Amino acid sequence: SKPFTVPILTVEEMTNSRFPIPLEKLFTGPSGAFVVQPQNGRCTTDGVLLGTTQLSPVNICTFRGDVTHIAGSRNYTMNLASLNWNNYDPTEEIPAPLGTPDFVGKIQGLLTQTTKGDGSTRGHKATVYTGSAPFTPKLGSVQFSTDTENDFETHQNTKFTPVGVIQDGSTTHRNEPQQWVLPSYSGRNVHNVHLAPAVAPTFPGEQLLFFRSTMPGCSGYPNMDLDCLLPQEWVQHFYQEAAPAQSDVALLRFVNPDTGRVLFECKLHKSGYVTVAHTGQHDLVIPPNGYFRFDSWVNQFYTLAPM
Amino acid sequence: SKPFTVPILTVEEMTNSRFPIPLEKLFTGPSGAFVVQPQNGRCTTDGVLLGTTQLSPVNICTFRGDVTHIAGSRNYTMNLASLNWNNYDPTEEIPAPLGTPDFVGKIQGLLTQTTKGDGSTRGHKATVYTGSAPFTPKLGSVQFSTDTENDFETHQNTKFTPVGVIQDGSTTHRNEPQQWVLPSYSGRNVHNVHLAPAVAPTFPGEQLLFFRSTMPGCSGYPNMDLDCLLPQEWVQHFYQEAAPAQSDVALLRFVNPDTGRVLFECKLHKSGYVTVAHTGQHDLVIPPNGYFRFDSWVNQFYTLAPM
Ligand SMILES: CC(=O)N[C@H]1[C@@H](O[C@H]2[C@@H](O)[C@@H](CO)O[C@H](O)[C@@H]2O[C@@H]2O[C@@H](C)[C@@H](O)[C@@H](O)[C@@H]2O)O[C@H](CO)[C@H](O)[C@@H]1O
Ligand SMILES: CC(=O)N[C@H]1[C@@H](O[C@H]2[C@@H](O)[C@@H](CO)O[C@H](O)[C@@H]2O[C@@H]2O[C@@H](C)[C@@H](O)[C@@H](O)[C@@H]2O)O[C@H](CO)[C@H](O)[C@@H]1O
Repeated sequence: SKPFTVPILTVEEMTNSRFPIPLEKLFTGPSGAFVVQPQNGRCTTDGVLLGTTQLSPVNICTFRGDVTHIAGSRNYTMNLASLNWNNYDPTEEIPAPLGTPDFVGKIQGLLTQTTKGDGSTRGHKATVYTGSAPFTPKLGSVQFSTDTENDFETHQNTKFTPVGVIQDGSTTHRNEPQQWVLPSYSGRNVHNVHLAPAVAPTFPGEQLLFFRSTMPGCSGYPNMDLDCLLPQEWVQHFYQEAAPAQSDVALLRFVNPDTGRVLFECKLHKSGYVTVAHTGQHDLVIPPNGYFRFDSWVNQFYTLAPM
Repeated sequence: SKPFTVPILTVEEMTNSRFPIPLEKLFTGPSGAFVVQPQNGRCTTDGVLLGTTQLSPVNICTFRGDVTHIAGSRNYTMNLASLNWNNYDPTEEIPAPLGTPDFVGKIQGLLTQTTKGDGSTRGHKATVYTGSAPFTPKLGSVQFSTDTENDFETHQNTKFTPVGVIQDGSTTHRNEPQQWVLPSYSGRNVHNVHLAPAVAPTFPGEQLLFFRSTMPGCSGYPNMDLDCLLPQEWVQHFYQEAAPAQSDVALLRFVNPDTGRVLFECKLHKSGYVTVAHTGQHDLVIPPNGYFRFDSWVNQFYTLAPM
């Protein structure tokens, strides 16, 4: 079998696979109070994309299409198009368009538009509430709240570029976004389909290891923590390499090339997530040049040295 | 020598190295009316980053620091920090902080901020004019025009996330941005330093081959074309692989795995740019699964089959 590898990029050189921001740190914690089932940043070690995962680090939480104004408001409905501006196909066997947000929250950014005829352009602050009834990306429609009642034109290509998240400051602080709560991609009382599975540690004394970023906050008191299971660069790497998994777990060592010593070891499960031997919440302290290295194929219940 | 390779990702699976948006197409044209000296997306084939190039696809045209309000306006001065929020060091031998915009234009996005004490947040539309006298990123300072006169706090971490570009619609359409005009990183009448060199075809009948995207337009009639010399994924790949160049030019073939036939060939110069045998402006038509493949090391003046 073709030898398996992970990139040698450091954590801070890599990108969150769930929102277009750099990775900041590694974090581990118990995950019993939630279901860890993100749909972006999902890929097997042999390169099979899962859920709503696609390859672009900058086509995550974006939308494209044309918009229609909702009378008596600053709200616009976007009829979704594909990345190359073609009609959206709701019958593809995916949960929602690839790159669709995979958490319930209020994502703020800019809605921009070009008029084809003369190249005139416009841009307005906009928010999408992924927990709202009109959030139906699998059906081909989402709604944005904006700062205009009349500037956007119909039947002109329109893009949403995400920036960060908001919260209602008159309610309990940090109560949203909820990063581990999937939206209902087809709206209220319709089940999600074609999902990447939930993940959890399976061996005693282990926890998931998360690749963590802090989303920009744009209003209120949001929970800005965002954990992904794989860096976007790992998704791109496995997709290209397509090296076969020789067991259920790739043992990785995290090495400091400065001192030449292994800092810790972890399990990269072939379905695309990482666990470590630790109990409790912990922000890992790592050197800037630290990187992960594949060392060997082991079994699911291999006993790791404590992190 | 370690074998040289380029990624097998397709054009549409890759990212512009000069602005955080996907690649759309390949473009070639004559470049005599301009100096092609971009500072982002610059890397040798053996993995040496040049100019202001860094590794993150989502740390391009971003800024971070703290802000001070300019009385009697909606303008804020940002005192720049590093990616990990440390003091900026102007003595590093680079043209400007890595990821600094490398063109003269008006870049619009959102300026966001978190108050450390309570986690309160705020976000406002903001524009940076990279041709303006206060655009002095190499000195550690840039100015933003915003939509607020009082909401941003002092001595709190503040981020700018870029979205697109604007133009003054009362002046000649598409006269800005000017993608091939470098800002003056230390301001008026101070020479830029430590630049990646300008590039140009050197063999008769050749033109640069550009990796092209369309920036979102946020107001007016901007020129939204943006050409990079290398995809960001190629920068990341060469940085990791560090395969030695065995001649001045890596001959690449662009292959359609569908039909099994080579579509065209091109030269990847070891200093990190591509040329093709063509005269005239041309949007290349390529199949979605088309990709580049390294075939052999050749000399600078190797004669390519016409594109
Ligand atoms: C759209 C607008 O006019 N924004 C103002 C407004 O912003 C408020 C407002 O949107 C309320 C709505 O419930 O939500 C927040 O209170 C928001 O303020 C934002 O969040 C608070 C916690 C602070 O961090 C604040 O600085 C931030 O802007 O009023 C505020 C001033 O209170 C600003 O004037 C916005 O521009
Ligand atoms: C900030 C604001 O109030 N924006 C309005 C305004 O926007 C104008 C204005 O900013 C002028 C300043 O010289 O620049 C443009 O004209 C801009 O309009 C934008 O560009 C034109 C070419 C159109 O594409 C327009 O749709 C776009 O918004 O007025 C416009 C209406 O003319 C909107 O009301 C903005 O919200």
